[PDB]
Amino acid sequence: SPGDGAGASRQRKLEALIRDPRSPINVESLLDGLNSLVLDLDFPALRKNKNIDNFLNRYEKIVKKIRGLQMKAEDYDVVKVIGRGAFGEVQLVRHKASQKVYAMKLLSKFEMIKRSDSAFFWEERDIMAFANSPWVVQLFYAFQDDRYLYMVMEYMPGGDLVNLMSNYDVPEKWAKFYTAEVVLALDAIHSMGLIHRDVKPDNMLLDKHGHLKLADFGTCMKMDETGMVHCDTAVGTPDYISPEVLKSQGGDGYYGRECDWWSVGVFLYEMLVGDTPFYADSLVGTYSKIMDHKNSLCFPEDAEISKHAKNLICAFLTDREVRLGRNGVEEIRQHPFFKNDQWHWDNIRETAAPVVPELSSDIDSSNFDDIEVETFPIPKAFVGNQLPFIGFTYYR
Ligand SMILES: Cc1[nH]ncc1-c1cc2nc(CN3CCCC3)[nH]c(=O)c2s1
Repeated sequence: SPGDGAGASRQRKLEALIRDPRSPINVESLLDGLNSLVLDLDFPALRKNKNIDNFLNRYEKIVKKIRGLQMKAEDYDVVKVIGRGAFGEVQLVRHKASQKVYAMKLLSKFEMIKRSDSAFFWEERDIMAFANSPWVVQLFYAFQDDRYLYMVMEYMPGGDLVNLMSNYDVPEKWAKFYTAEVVLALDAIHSMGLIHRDVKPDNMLLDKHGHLKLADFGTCMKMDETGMVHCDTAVGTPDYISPEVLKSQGGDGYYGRECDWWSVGVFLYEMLVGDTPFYADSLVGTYSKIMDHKNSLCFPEDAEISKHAKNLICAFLTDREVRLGRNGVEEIRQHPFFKNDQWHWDNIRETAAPVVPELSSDIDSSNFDDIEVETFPIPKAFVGNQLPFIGFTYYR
């Protein structure tokens, strides 16, 4: 009992689209689509529409069954909360079936909608899923329920560079290492056509062996064909943010990847001096000092810093037009600050890190400080609060 052939040449084009993992219409995305449509229609008021009631009668049963079968939060044991953003918490979890340990980031759907900002998490997902770089925290799974986005990542038990800097006086030998690793990480992000915009020590995590990976790509943007972005997109606390990005908040200015090299300058200063170069008691105080960097930047005479370290910091902390890294990473790598006997640029990540964490087990979270509501209103009309999250689901 065979079919008469037609729509075979479409079935091949479609199976190709569906099987591409970086395609908007893979199978997980089409399932997200049906799940989201049911969540946004199943309210008592909307169901007085016959079209909606008929559709939900036909699909609500099979959609609850599917939700049972696909990856969910209940599949993980929460060992401990190791971070709490405004977005949601980061949890040290163990997958029940495999007994493997991960970090799981929760993003509140309600918080992203309520504060008009529900598109930043796409680049985070895509960088961590597809970077395939030793310098980028790896995404294994992304899934969602009606309340949360979940991202399951490799656990980084070394903690962040904030925690390191507050536990050690960092000598130049160490500062060389971490600065070099940050420069290679950012070069990897830039090579994928992205600028970070808010590089800080909180975004720099250490792995089991004490080597650096970038996490938190919430602020990342694709460069256009010219290597620039022309936007006014909002950033948070200004301590590590470049003048050109701070100015762009006032309305569309232009910046490129050299804004990330500014941040390396601030980082290197903080490591060697013990405070950020434009620290003030208020946000507006820090903003003011950053815009006035030509005057406001000065090293304490009591900090005592090599000629080469001071030269590199000052080469980063200038206007974008003349900033070190404007002409590519090559001129950064050949800066004399990075001359050393311990590592080369080609092999740094397989040399001994300055701080190798002492871990007792696979759930040791001693390099993280301790840590111990909210909904969508029931709509009267279709508003599609689940529509922005169609295509988030991803399985390695
Ligand atoms: C993948 C991983 N393994 N072990 C820990 C982590 C992460 C920790 C974390 N923490 C934050 C919080 N933000 C940092 C800058 C402002 C708040 N954000 C993230 O994406 C991750 S990933």
